[PDB]
Amino acid sequence: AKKIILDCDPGLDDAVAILLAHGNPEIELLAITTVVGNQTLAKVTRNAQLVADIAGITGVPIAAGCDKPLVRKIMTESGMGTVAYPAEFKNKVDERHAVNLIIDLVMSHEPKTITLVPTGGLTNIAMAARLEPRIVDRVKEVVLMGGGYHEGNATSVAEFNIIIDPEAAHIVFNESWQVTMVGLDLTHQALATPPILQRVKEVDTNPARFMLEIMDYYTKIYQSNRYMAAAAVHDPCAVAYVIDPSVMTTERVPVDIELTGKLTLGMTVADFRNPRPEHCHTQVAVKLDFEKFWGLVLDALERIGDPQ
Amino acid sequence: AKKIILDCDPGLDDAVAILLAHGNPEIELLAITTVVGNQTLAKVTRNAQLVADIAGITGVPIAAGCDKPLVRKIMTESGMGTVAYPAEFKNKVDERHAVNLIIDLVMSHEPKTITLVPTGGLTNIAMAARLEPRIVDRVKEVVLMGGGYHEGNATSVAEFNIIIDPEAAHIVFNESWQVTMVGLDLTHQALATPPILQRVKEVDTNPARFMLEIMDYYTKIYQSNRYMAAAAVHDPCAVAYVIDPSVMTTERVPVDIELTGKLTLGMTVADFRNPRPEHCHTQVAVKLDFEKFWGLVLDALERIGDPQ
Amino acid sequence: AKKIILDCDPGLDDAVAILLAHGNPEIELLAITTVVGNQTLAKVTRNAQLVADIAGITGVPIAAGCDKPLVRKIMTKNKVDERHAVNLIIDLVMSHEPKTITLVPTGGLTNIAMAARLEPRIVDRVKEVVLMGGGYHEGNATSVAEFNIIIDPEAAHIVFNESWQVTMVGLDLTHQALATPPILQRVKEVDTNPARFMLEIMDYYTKIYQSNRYMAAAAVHDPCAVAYVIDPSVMTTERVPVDIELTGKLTLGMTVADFRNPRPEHCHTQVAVKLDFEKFWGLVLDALERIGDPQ
Amino acid sequence: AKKIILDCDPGLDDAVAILLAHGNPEIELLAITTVVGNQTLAKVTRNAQLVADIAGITGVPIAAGCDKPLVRKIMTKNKVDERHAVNLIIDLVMSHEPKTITLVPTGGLTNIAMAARLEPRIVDRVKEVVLMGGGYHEGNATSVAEFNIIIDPEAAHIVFNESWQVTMVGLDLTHQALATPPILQRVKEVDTNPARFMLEIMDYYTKIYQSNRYMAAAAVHDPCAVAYVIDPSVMTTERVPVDIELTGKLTLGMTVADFRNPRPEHCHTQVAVKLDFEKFWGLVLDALERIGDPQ
Ligand SMILES: [K+]
Ligand SMILES: [K+]
Ligand SMILES: [K+]
Ligand SMILES: [K+]
Repeated sequence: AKKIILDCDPGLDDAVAILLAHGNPEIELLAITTVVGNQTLAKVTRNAQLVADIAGITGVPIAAGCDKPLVRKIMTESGMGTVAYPAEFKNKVDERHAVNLIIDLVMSHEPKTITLVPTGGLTNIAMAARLEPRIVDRVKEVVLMGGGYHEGNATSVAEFNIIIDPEAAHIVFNESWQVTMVGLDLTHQALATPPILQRVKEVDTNPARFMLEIMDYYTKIYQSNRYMAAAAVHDPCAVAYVIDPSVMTTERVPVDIELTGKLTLGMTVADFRNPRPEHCHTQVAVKLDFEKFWGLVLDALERIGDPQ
Repeated sequence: AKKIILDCDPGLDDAVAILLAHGNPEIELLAITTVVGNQTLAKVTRNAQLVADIAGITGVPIAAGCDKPLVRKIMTESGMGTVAYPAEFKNKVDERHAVNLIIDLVMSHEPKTITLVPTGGLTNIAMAARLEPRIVDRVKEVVLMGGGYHEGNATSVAEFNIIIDPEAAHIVFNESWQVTMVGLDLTHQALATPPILQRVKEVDTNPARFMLEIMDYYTKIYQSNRYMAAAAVHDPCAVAYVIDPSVMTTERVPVDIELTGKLTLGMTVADFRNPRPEHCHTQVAVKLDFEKFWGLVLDALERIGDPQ
Repeated sequence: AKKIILDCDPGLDDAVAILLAHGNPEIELLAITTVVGNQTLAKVTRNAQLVADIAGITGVPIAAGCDKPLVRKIMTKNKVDERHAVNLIIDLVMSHEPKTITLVPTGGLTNIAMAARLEPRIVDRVKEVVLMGGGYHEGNATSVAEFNIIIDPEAAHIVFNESWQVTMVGLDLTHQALATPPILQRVKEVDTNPARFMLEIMDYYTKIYQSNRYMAAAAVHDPCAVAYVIDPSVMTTERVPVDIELTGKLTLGMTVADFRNPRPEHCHTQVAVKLDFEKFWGLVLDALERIGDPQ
Repeated sequence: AKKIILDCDPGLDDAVAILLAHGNPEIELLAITTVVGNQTLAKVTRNAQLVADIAGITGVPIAAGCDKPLVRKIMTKNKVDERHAVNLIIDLVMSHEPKTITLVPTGGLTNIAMAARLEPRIVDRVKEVVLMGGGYHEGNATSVAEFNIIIDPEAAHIVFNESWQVTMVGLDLTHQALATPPILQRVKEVDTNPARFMLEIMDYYTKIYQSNRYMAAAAVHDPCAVAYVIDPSVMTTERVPVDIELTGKLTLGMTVADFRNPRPEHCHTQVAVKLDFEKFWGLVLDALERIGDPQ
C-alpha cells in the first residue's frame, strides 16, 4: 500500500519525486501539497499542476499551503525551464489549504498509516502539528528531504529547506513523531550520470523527455556557475526511502535545529557523540544504494508509460 | 455596533474584560476564544465557561485554540479561586478551533468591521494570520493588552503575554494591520481602589459578588508576596479602548519584538526617537482616564444586572 | 581632593569634561586615557593633546589605549607616555593606596575592561567607577542603546559585571545638562580663550546635531560624570541592578535595569536620574573662570 | 631550529606537548605561558612547574596569563616570571625579528587574544599560529564544539579573525593520535623517569576517560600541534575559511569551516586532517630518548 502525502515546492527535484511516487507501485499518493520556496507559492503550484498533467496523474488533490515562512522573511521564469504551460490545466487546485487538507486526511484515516514526505520548507507540516496536535501520534512517520549533518549549501553548514523556515523546522524535529532526515550527506550521492541519462533517454516517453528537458535546463544553470560533472537529484531520495528503506543506511541520532547562530542558523545539529541514546525519534540517512535508487526511478518511468 | 472577538486566557483580568465587553452596549462580542496561558488551555477554557454562565452570556461561541506556543516551550487550582464549577456548564465549547473560528467570522463579515482584542499570548492570532493572510486586510484593527515600553513583569523589561510567545508576537506586530498596544505602562494605572471596590460592592448582583470574590482571592495571593495597596486590572483596558478610544492617550511609534536577547527576550521595543515616522501602523497607550475607565466597568455591571 | 583617571575619546563633550576636570579644585587628574571612539584612536589622541594645551595642563600623562573594540568591528606641547593606557591605568591603581581613585570613562569601556582582565586586583583597589554611558529608558545609537555601550558591548558587560561600584550617568540624566541661551551668555562673558574655545566647539557641534532637526538646545554629557564626582549631590541616583544585552538583534548594547520591586539590598550598580541644572552649570562655569588664561 | 611559545593550560596532553617541545632539537622554546583551563590558573601553573622540573628544563620562563575567560564565566625548581603571560608574550615578539616565532596555544585563546588586542603589531610579526583547538565535523564539549574554543569563544573569535596564519589542529586530526598498546611498549622500554612519568599520567587520565565507557585506546592532542611545527609534513591540511560561532544556542563555540566550493585563493586559515601515525609517534619517542635522565 504505502500511503503518503507529498509536501513540496516543485522545481526540478520535486518533479522527479512526484514522478517516482506516482509511478512506483508501492506508493499511494494521497495528496500533493505545496509550500513557498525559492519561487513563490503561486509559481510552485503551477509547476506541480504542470507535472501532474504530464505524468497523467488523476484524483490526487494538489493543495496550496503557506505563502511565507512562519516568522522569517524570504525577503527576495516563464513556464518551467523551456516547457510552456497550457493555457489551462487539466488538474486544478483544491480550495482546502494544504494545512487543513493534511489534517483531514490524517484524521480521516487509520492511525499510523500515512507517511508525510516533505521536500521543501517545513512550514505546512509545522502549522498542521501546531493546529492539530492530534495528528502527531496518528502519522506513521515523517521522512523528509532536508538538512545535512556535515554539509551545507544555502550556507557553509545549512541546507535550503531548513534555513528557509528554521522555526517550522524546529517544530517538526521537536515534535515526537519518528523523523528521518534525508540530507545533503546522502543526496549528494544521487548523481544523474551520463549512463543514467542515457538510460532515461532510452525510455522514450513524453514524461521521460520532459524530465530530461527540465534536467538539462536546470543542470546547465547550475553546472554553469562552476563545474559539476553531474548534478545530483535530492527529493526523490526521500520517496525512495518509503518505497524501500534498504535503499540507504540511516543512523539514529538526536537532531535539533539552530535558531540563533550567526553562522550556524538552520544547521541540523546532530550528536554522533560517545553514549548514543536508547530512545531517539530521530535518524539520519548516510549511504545511498545507487543502482537500486536509479533502478526505482527508471522503473517508475517505464510504468508511467505515455499517459493521455 | 462595535463587533469584536475576545481572545483571552481567563484568570482574574480576562473575566472582568469579558464582563465589561458583554455588559457595555457599544460592544458586540462575536466570540470568546481561548489560548494557553499560565494555566493550561483546558483550565482556562472552563474558566471562560464559568464566567459566561455567571454573566448570563448566550449565543456567543467559546472556542479553544492553541494549547502550546508556536515555537517556545511553556515548560511549567480547583475552580476559579474559591468559586466552584457546576458539574456541567450551560455554555459549551464549539468544535471549531479558535483559529478556524476567527478566520470564518472575519471572512464571513464585511471588511474592516471586526476588531480583534487579544488579552493573552498572541498564538491564535498569529496562527490565523499565517493561515489566512487574507484576514489581515479585512480586520478593522488589533487592540491588545500586552507588552510594556518602559516596564516589565515577567521580567525586568518584558510582559507575560509577550514573553509567552515571542514569535506569535513578532508575527502579529509585523503584520500590517493597525495595532494598539495597551501595555503595563497604561495598565498599571488601572487601580481597583477601596472606593472602587466599595462602588462594586454597592452594585449587589451575583456577577458583582463573583467579581469581588475572584478579585479578593487573586489580590491576596498577589498583594501577599509583597505589598500592593491596590491591585490593577489589565485586560479590561483593551476593551475599554474599543468602547471609547478617548479613555486613554496613545502614541504612534514603531514597536517590534526582541526574539534573541538574553535579558531582553520578548521586550516590546519602542522607538520614541528624534524623527517620528509619517506612516506607522503601531501605537502605544500612555495615560488612563481613571474615572471614565472605572465608570465603564461599573456601568457594565449595572446593566448585566442579575441574569438567570 | 579627588583623584580620578578620566578615560575618554575626546570630541565635543570629552573636551569639556576635561576642562571641568582640570579647572575644578577638588579634582586631582592622575591621567587622561584615550580610546577609539567615533574617531580613530590617533585622532582622538591628538584632539586630547590639543585640548590639554588649550587648558594649559601639564604633569598629566596622556596615554592612548585601545584602537578597536574587544570583539566587534567598529565597522564604519603635551606629549603621549609610551605607556598603553591599559598599563598606565594598572600602575596608577597599583601605585597608590586602596580606594583613592575613581575611574571616569567617557568613551567605550574597552581600556577599562582590558585593564580589569589584565590585572584583576584593580577592581577591588579602585574606589568606584563613574561612567557617562547608557540609558535605562532612552537610546541614541538605537531606540534603546547608547553610543558608548554599543561600541563595545563586551567591554561594557565586563565592567558592569565586576564587583566594583559603578555609577551610570546615562542619557536619562545627561539629557538634562542643557546648553541654553542664558548659559551661552555667562560663558561668553568669561573671555578666556578656553571659554571661547568652548562655544566654538559648543556651536560647531551645536548646530550639526541640531541640524538634522531642532535640538532647541544642546546638552553636554561627559561632564556630568565629572560633576557627580565633584559633588554626588549634584544629581539623584537610584540603586538598581544593571546588565548589558549582548545578543538581542533589536536590543544589543542596551543597559538593562531592573526597577521591579522586590529591590535587593546588596546592589553594586546605580543609575543617574535627576540633575540640578543650576549646581551643574555653576561648577562648569567656576572651572572656566578658575583656569584663567593659559599662559 | 624553530622558536615557539607554547601557550597552555597543563594537564595530561599539555604535559606531553611540553616534553616533545623541549626534547625535540628543532624546537627552541622561548617560553611556556599559562591560561586558566579545566583547572584554576594557579593549579595549571604549579602543574607546569612540576613538569618543567620533571623534564629538566631551565632558562625557559614560565609565565601565568589570564585566570578567567574574556567575557564568559568559566562557570563550573623553576619559578614564575612576574611577567603576566600577555606582557611576556608581547615583548618576546617585539623583542625578536619578524616572522621567527610561532605561537602554540593548547588551552583557550584568552592570553593570545588579549595580547593581540594590547599590542596589535604582533599579529604581523608573528610567523604563524598553530593551535590544538576545535573540530570541523567533530565535537567533545558538545555535539559540535571543542573544549578549548568554547571555554573562551570571544578570544577564539578574535584569534581566528586576525590576519595572521592560523593552523587549527582540531579533533578531526587529533583523534588519530592514538596511544595504542604497542606504543605503550617502546615508551615503557625507554626507562627514564619522564618516560615513566608519561605512562603514569597516560594511564591515570587514560582510564578515567576510558572509564565512562571504552576508548579502546586514548589519544593525545596537544602534542600534535607541536608535531606539525616540527614537520608540517607530519599531517595533511586543507586551506578553508574558518570562523567562530558566538550566538548559537546549540552551536556556541563551533569552529565553522566552509568547504563549499567555489575555494578562495586568499585564505589565512587552514585545518588539519590526516595524520601520519608513525611519523607522529616516532617524534614523540625520539624526544623522550633525547631528554635522557634529568640530572
Ligand atoms: K524541493
Ligand atoms: K489574560
Ligand atoms: K565621549
Ligand atoms: K590543554
